[PDB]
Amino acid sequence: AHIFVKPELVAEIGVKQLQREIVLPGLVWTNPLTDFGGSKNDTITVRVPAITTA
Amino acid sequence: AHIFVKPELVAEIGVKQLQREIVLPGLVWTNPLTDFGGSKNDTITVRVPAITTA
Repeated sequence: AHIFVKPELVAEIGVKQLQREIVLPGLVWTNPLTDFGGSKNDTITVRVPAITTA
Repeated sequence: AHIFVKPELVAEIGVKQLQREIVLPGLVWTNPLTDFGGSKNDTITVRVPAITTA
């Protein structure tokens, strides 16, 4: 019988271990505050503007 | 009365911790001997010449 020496080939075709989709980071108000250095206790105060009545 | 939300502002004005002036290094015999590497025990011997009596 004919006998041949062949390379066991390996391919990546797009089969990935199943892990959940990432949605929440895009849906949440992300990084409106950045200058967290140069702020006491890593805390940035957020000011909520005043409301007046007529 | 009215109340406002303001930041604490940290400023540099030129107030410094007072330190003395360095004067001693320029007044002391510095480096008449240099090749401490290349001598046993990091030591260079200095030879003081002989004095004779009559």
